[PDB]
Amino acid sequence: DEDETTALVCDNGSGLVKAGFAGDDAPRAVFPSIVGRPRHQGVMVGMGQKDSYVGDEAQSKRGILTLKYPIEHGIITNWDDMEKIWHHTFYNELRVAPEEHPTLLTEAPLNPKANREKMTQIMFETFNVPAMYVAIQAVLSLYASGRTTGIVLDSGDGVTHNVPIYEGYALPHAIMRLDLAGRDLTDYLMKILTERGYSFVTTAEREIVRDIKEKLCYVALDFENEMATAASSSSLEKSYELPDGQVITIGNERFRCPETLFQPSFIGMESAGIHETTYNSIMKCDIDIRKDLYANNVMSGGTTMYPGIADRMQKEITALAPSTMKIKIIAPPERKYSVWIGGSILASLSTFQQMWITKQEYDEAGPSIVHRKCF
Amino acid sequence: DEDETTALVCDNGSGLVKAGFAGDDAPRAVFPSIVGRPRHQGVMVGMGQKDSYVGDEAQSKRGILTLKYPIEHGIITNWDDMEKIWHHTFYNELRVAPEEHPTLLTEAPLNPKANREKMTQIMFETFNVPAMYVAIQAVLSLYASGRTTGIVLDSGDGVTHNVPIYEGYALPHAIMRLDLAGRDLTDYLMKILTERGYSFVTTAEREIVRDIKEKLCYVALDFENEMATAASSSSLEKSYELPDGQVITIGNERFRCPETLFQPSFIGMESAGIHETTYNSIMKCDIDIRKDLYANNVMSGGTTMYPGIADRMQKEITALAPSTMKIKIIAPPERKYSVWIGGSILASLSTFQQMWITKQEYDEAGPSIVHRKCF
Amino acid sequence: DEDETTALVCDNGSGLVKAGFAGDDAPRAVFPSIVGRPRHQGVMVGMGQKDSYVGDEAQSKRGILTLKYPIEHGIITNWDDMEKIWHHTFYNELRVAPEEHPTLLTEAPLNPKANREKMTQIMFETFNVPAMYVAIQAVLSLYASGRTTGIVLDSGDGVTHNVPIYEGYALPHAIMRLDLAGRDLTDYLMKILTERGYSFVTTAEREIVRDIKEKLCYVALDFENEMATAASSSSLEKSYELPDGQVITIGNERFRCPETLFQPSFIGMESAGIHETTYNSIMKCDIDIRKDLYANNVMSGGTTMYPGIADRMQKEITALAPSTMKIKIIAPPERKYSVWIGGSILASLSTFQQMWITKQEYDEAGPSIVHRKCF
Ligand SMILES: Nc1ncnc2c1ncn2[C@@H]1O[C@H](COP(=O)(O)OP(=O)(O)O)[C@@H](O)[C@H]1O
Ligand SMILES: Nc1ncnc2c1ncn2[C@@H]1O[C@H](COP(=O)(O)OP(=O)(O)O)[C@@H](O)[C@H]1O
Ligand SMILES: Nc1ncnc2c1ncn2[C@@H]1O[C@H](COP(=O)(O)OP(=O)(O)O)[C@@H](O)[C@H]1O
Ligand SMILES: [Ca+2]
Ligand SMILES: [Ca+2]
Ligand SMILES: [Ca+2]
Repeated sequence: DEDETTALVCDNGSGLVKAGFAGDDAPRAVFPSIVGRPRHQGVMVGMGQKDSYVGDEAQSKRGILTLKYPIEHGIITNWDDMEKIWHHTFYNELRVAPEEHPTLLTEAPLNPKANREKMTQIMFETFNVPAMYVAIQAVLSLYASGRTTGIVLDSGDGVTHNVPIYEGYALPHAIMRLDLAGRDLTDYLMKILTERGYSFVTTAEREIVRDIKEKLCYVALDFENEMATAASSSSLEKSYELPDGQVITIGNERFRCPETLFQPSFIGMESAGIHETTYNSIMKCDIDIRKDLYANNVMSGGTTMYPGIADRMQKEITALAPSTMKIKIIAPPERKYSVWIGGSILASLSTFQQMWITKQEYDEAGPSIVHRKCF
Repeated sequence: DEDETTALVCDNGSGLVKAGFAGDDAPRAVFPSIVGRPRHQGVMVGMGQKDSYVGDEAQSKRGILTLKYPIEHGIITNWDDMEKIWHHTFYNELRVAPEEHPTLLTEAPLNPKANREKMTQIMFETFNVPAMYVAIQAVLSLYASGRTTGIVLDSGDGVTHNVPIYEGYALPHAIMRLDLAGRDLTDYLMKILTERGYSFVTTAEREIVRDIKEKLCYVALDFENEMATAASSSSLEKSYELPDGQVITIGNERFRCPETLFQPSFIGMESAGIHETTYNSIMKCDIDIRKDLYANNVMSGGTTMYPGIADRMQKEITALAPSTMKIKIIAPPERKYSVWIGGSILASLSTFQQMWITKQEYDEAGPSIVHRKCF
Repeated sequence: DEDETTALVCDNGSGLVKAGFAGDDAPRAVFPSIVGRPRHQGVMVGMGQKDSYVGDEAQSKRGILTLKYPIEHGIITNWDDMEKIWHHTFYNELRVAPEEHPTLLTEAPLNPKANREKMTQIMFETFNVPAMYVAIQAVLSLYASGRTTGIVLDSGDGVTHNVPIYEGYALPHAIMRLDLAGRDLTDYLMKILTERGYSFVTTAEREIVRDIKEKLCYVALDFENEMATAASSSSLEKSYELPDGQVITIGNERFRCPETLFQPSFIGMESAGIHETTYNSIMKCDIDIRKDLYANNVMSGGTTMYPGIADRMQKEITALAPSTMKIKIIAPPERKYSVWIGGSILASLSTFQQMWITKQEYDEAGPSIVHRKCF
């Protein structure tokens, strides 16, 4: 752009599309990745602007809408709403043409084989797009922290991934992938809320469950001890008067939903927490590579934001690991935009030009350019 | 007697007071759950009978009273109502004391936690009943249908709940509690009858709504087919009469009220159907578990008592039935009384007694011991 | 038993306990060597029979169960479920008392020093058992095929062992032992399945991965050539509609998991296939002993069952071996019960009574009887 080549850097996901230009710090154009349709039909003369209320416009005027949620855990329910989702990004906020610039996205790691080629086709075959890459989340983060080796657990909304990384990259014997992440701890709140009285069952009230959660829940440090502390009215109970009008006293539900990360006994599955799936990934490596993965455990995404979390793992993760060390969680101050900032560097560094899919390469290769260049 | 002490059995959520002994066949009190409170008073030299009335005189001598639903969405509204009813119906209608004979109550499946406690309080603290169970409705219909494996969809007037029992019970992921039942059809009927003739507002016509709801309304053959036929008011429309002097013809809105159980299309807000909640129970179980669940779909409760249901669950559940196993319903003939028959059977057993709550499994133990005998 | 002494013969393993009496052809009492516990909790009144659902009863009613898997690669995860495993075998199927007869197991070769004693103690110190041996797998097979010399590669479920045998027995310089066997092929399938979409992550679905795999996967004859043949829909793709409901089109995964035996590039190790570890064992011998090992390569276990396998090695194993010969794989028609049939002969031949551990010999020697008689 202007004197230089430049580009756009993007982290999508299940929850938030976070768009920017390139060489930026952190995001500029950010919206939730959903389309919303009029559910509350009667008729119209005056109408609240839209056909498809999108992202930001959508999450704002919730109460006419069935929010059609797309990328639930990396898998998109049906693709059709997505092309409208990205029709926001470029031309509405950024005012660029995707037909001009390079586009960095993220691989939401272990998104299926065909979704690589389906996404590149939206861009190269439908919307032109001059070059693109889609960078595999958790490892970007590492470098922006100033780490080489470590075990990175990176989870925003959709999927939970423990990634052992070193001076060289990881491979699909060791690394793991669970459902039970940041949006599951959003949705999981309502399965519990029943025992006080409330279930925000339906679609606008669903988005309120996300919203209530993120602002004032916390993680239990040791749940079992804090369960008697549920008799202490002051630490727990606090008043969410909904600005529409209903008071959710979120009491125990504040930490009982966040515990589910470490405790899957609660939902009903044999997953161990992210503490134990961290051992699971670190053990199935070579024998020598380990020492330094223990020296720095990188913790990132919209999952690792909640109050009381790094501390937790600093107890937990000693119990059934190797013993001989300085074990140390490295969560950055803002640790959620891990993906984004680590990607920003790659998009700015003109040394990245060894790697990416350029316009013509797609037509030369066919749709299986993406697994001709990458994997 | 024999195995048990011999309790009273009461299914009495939002809809009807069904009460009798353990050992009785069909229940002996059978009238609505309605709490009568006099509004049309004026002055009196002598007034007709009670303070709080139950469905005895409140269905007979309607329009002087307010005909209050004591329970809405499975949850008990206030403590004039059921506090009186669960001594009254045993004292007056049956003629034994609950101080003498123990009490089996219905739990409208998954009320709040302290409602287990408070329904126990009515027995233990208020009257001093020597033992009781506030028991989860679908579990009664289950053992009336005699088995281990069954996906039990029990729809009362109060709530609907989908319980997948296998060769072992449901873990806390598999189940579904559903805010769509016969009470929603009560509020729905007074909503819809407007466009045909009859706008309904108060508690008096809320009883007349029940009267139309349970016998002239039904679920259609298919919605689309009976709707396409619905220019034919001669074929479709027939009268109920308000038993007093007012003719009520309904025909299209025969089905377009309980058809809400299959399609949420009618409502306003998206309370999901018996169809979707069958899937959200059957699918949310283990991966090797559905074969004999699909072969044993138990359809029960007050609100499933129609035609358009055992037949239609053989039809519509085929949409997400994969190529191997097929749908096979278990609908009892009287499936409103399957709850009651199951209660009579269960309250005749020592296994159910030891599972329930004794009067001194409370004071000394700590009252949420109720919520820790059952759930 | 009856007129004679007789005994029970018994291959165990990682996957299947295969029990019989003695002088039998092949097995009688056969079950998978696992204990299952109720993971799907809820409550009970009706219950699906068991505390510990075991082996056969376990693998049948999967969906309530956490299957607690014991002997993963010869090493048992914790022993406690094992004594219930063998409390099937004798009394439940066979009817016999282990307190009466001789017992012939297998050494799962290179099962650790103490596991020899620990196993004999379960039987001699806990369960009496009048005589026992535990025969070292791969060499039993040889004789039942009517071979003396050959290189035997036996692997069933747990471990992979290349065993050079001659007119006299092998020793621990030459013989080798890998992990990467029949059950690792089983489990490996899910760490690939992700590309298409599926990952049967959890415990009942884990057992389904074993089950799917064995019935319709195949081995690639030369994988690299067959990778273009992945475009041919008919040879590959085939419909596993799960009898619970979910279609696994196992396409490429059919052969890409079986290739891992020859190709460890695909998990992520250095291990050359069982082709090359065959050279590895055959080279580190004396100089003369070789000629005849090449004349008959014996190939056995639950590993060597899969369609296209002996043929494979008949290409492969010429490339980096000695050149001057009639090289020849001898896989028997049924080649999996190698261990069992070769053991059956030894149990029947009363000339075996120069070798075993008899009841009293244990108490005379202490727990180290097993290394006082054997190794
Ligand atoms: N201030 C905040 N504190 C905690 N969580 C937050 C905050 N703001 C947003 N979130 C959470 O971040 C999540 C969205 O993560 P997302 O960035 O979409 O991850 P991804 O892009 O990788 O899918 C949601 O669960 C949301 O509630
Ligand atoms: N033949 C029938 N078909 C459908 N509904 C019926 C029929 N007979 C009675 N009902 C209705 O069944 C409901 C009673 O169910 P009930 O078990 O009392 O509710 P709850 O489960 O809340 O206790 C009422 O709405 C009643 O009018
Ligand atoms: N018909 C079959 N064809 C192929 N493999 C089979 C068949 N039946 C069972 N298996 C496989 O045999 C293996 C079990 O081997 P096992 O007999 O337990 O060896 P071991 O006793 O020495 O541990 C499993 O991988 C299972 O899938
Ligand atoms: Ca992201
Ligand atoms: Ca009821
Ligand atoms: Ca074996």
